Amino acid sequence: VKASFILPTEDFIKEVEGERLITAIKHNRVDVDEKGAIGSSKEGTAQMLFSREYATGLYGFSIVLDL
RNA sequence: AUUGAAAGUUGUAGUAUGCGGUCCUUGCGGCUGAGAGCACUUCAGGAGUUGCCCGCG
Repeated sequence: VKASFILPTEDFIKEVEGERLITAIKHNRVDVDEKGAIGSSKEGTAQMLFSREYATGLYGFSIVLDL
């Protein structure tokens, strides 16, 4: 089984050319204290703030099966 | 079947929690659509005319 890379189609890129089409979003993992506190790490970060990037577009694929 | 062959950059994670666009406020006071004004002035229902005609309780 041969699998190629997943690339967005070239006409879509040519038409769009601009715009990031990549959105960076922040998620927080909550670790509260024993009774009700958010912990001694302060609320500058809730407990932690990590970041994730999400893409968007029309992609092309090609798969070969030599069964 | 190519220095290629086997291969997750993988798994778990809430920007969340409480926070009144709030309390007081006259569209308010005074103000003649009023005073003057002939549906008035001239005017015949008017001029002609046999209850008509015959009569033995």
